[PDB]
Amino acid sequence: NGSENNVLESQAGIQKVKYGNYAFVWDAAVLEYVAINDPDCSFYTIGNTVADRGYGIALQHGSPYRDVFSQRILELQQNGDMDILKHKWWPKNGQCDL
Amino acid sequence: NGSENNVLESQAGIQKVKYGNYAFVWDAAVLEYVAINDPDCSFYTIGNT
Repeated sequence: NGSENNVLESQAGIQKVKYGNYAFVWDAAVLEYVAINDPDCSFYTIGNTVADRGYGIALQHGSPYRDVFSQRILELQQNGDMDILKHKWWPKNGQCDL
Repeated sequence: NGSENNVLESQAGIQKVKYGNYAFVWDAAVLEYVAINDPDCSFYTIGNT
């Protein structure tokens, strides 16, 4: 019934993988936030072309400002400004080949 | 069903080639202009006749 192999926390997966014979399935952005910072460079990761989903801001149901933030987000992404702010936390000039 | 390798944008493809472990298939004249103009010139290219 799902109780056999699963875990309740990110640490319970990550450290069980680091110290046990296990693999943990999770959000790739989080796994890369682990793997870039891990001092051993011990982790590597594998993935698939996920589509049609993303992280987004939410507003009150029917809020009139819903378009303004969406437009500014589109501007920031299209300019690469959003990707420059992303590089603050997920740099591509990494030290470990993940 | 093509989900395991492909990408949605050529810019993501080219950067995945630069920093990842991948080979990107595209118009040879464009990839040659990139391979000339990359500031590190880290790329090389091949193509069919």
